[PDB]
Amino acid sequence: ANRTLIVTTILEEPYVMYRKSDKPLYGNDRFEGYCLDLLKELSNILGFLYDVKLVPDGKYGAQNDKGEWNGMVKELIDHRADLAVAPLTITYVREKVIDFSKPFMTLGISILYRKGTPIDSADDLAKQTKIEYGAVRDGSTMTFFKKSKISTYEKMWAFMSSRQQSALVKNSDEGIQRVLTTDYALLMESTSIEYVTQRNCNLTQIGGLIDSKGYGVGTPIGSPYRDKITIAILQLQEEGKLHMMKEKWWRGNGC
Amino acid sequence: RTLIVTTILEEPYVMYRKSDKPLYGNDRFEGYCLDLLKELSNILGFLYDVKLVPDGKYGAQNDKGEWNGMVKELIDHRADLAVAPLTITYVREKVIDFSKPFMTLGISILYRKGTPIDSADDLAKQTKIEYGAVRDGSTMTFFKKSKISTYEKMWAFMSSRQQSALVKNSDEGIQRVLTTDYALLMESTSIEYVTQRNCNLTQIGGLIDSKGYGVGTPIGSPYRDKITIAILQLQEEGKLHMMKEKWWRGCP
Ligand SMILES: CCC[C@@H]1CN[C@H](C(=O)O)[C@H]1c1cccc(C(=O)O)c1
Ligand SMILES: CCC[C@@H]1CN[C@H](C(=O)O)[C@H]1c1cccc(C(=O)O)c1
Ligand SMILES: [Cl-]
Ligand SMILES: [Cl-]
Ligand SMILES: [Cl-]
Ligand SMILES: [Cl-]
Repeated sequence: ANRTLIVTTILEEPYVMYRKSDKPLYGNDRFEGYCLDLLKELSNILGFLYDVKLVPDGKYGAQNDKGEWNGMVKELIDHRADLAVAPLTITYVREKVIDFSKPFMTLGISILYRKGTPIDSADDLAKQTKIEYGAVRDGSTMTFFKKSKISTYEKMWAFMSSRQQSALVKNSDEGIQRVLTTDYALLMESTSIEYVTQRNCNLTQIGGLIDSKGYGVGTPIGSPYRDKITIAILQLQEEGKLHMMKEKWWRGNGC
Repeated sequence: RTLIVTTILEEPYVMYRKSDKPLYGNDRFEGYCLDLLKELSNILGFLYDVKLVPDGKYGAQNDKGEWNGMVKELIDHRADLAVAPLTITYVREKVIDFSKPFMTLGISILYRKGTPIDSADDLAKQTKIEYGAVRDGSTMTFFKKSKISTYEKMWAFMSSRQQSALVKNSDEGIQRVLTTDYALLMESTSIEYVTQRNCNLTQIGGLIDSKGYGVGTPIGSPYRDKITIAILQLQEEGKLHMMKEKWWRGCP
């Protein structure tokens, strides 16, 4: 009797969302989105049953000063989940404590800002002070700036952290609202930017990607599923299914 | 002990260093992958001996299912590591353990500048301009199996007339582009390398799929995860990007 895998995930549009329904929904049927479609495709290739559970603390995964982890990462470390199927960024510190699959998405930091401005790059942002710019506090983008030894990015981190980190935002949602309302440019993961620009015709991605990273399925260290999940991901990649899935959930109504 | 690294001669990843005197050992070679190997060695603290794969192949299966190239060196435990632009594919990942990718890339089009061709679709709608790919390589496999209508049509063209539109390898493909009316579909890293050095040529459109290059290790290697963690370190330090710019920089 094959065991049902527990899948930890997080509410995050368009990866995982409650489905709209005129009757109560139960189990996996409660949810829809990119990561649900991904799960269905993985399950079809590998032949496993699964149980989607929202991570209780609603976090991706970071460690405090005591080395203790939270979020989906912690669920995996503690073996309360078999897989984390979510847009979990593959980072050095996370890869040390869990086994990531190969990336099902590749992306990077870029800029979300208004159209029709003199800004065309990170360097354009860096050499001025009138247009405020920043990032989500304590996220992947912030870490990149905090740790970069590139002159242009060091100067941007200095600006970002000045005035008691006023230029930083709490999370991606508040950042996007800030762009929409005030004169503010948001540095963030490009996936998030694409989703927004598809839906907000007055905003745009500026410059290219300034680094590179992927999203991977998380599994516990020593997981017997990680290598199989990787091979399934590569199969979906080569057959063009990941690309199709991304387009399905990202594409807006046109601008 | 010293790790044996299998690799392959391929510009600008691995090249014989130019010298007025004989060179020996690792000092014989230079390129992006040697720079990568240096950085990995610095982080993980291993010594290494670089050895060109005898058959000068990346890794594919013959009709009897036998593997060749760097992949085979790994399967047979004749090398600890493959540090080369080894494309992470479904069939290869089944028989060796790949690191996370140190480069991400995709299929694109190499062609002459200034033409009305702007996408694969523009090629597929016509037959005057020949187009194809390297026979039996990664690009071909994508077309061979795609169920996108436009790519299905292109594969039928490529495979027609005794595969006249296919080429033996990337180098001959590139020559075919420079001398005749021919568009080559291939890995974008190769296209970027060429177009930095030949202002006659350009990339058409964007990437029509996605894939990475990974360090290869034999299945079960304890180095795979350590190498992956080192790659993520270099990625986050911005070092991989730096190394790419160094070796690719050379047109309007
Ligand atoms: C909307 C997608 C959330 C993304 C999905 N991947 C990131 C993660 O795995 O932690 C989330 C994250 C958290 C906080 C800040 C950023 C950022 O872009 O600078 C990203
Ligand atoms: C110049 C670098 C050779 C690349 C490096 N990565 C590929 C590999 O690992 O097999 C090589 C390869 C072999 C045959 C055809 C193609 C293609 O682009 O369609 C690529
Ligand atoms: Cl739940
Ligand atoms: Cl991996
Ligand atoms: Cl040699
Ligand atoms: Cl091959």
